[PDB]
Amino acid sequence: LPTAQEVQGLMARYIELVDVGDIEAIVQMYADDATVEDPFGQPPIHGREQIAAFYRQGLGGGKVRACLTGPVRASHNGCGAMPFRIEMVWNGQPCAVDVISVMRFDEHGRIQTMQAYWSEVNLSV
Repeated sequence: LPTAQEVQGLMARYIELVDVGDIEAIVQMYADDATVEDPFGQPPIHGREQIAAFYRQGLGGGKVRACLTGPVRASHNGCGAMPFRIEMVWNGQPCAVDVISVMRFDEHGRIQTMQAYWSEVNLSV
């Protein structure tokens, strides 16, 4: 498993990749048995193609930005949690969403699960 420090590095890297819209690099961070729940509360999606499709739909326009808004919290069992903000578009207007992502990494350093906590209470203009 990634150490606590390695989890911090991986999760920060994920945000960097989201910020530049590197779909294949994001997908390559995930395990082949990975799931994504985003927003948490919705059914998980499964596997690399579904995850690729999800990021294409979210980031495809190219004008999404993302940045950490606090330190990555990391455990000793390959998990971590991070606060960040996504900047995007709502029908021609700049909007932002505050998110916390919780990730578990597997013994090969790939993301096994991602859960993104947010709802409309975290969306702003």
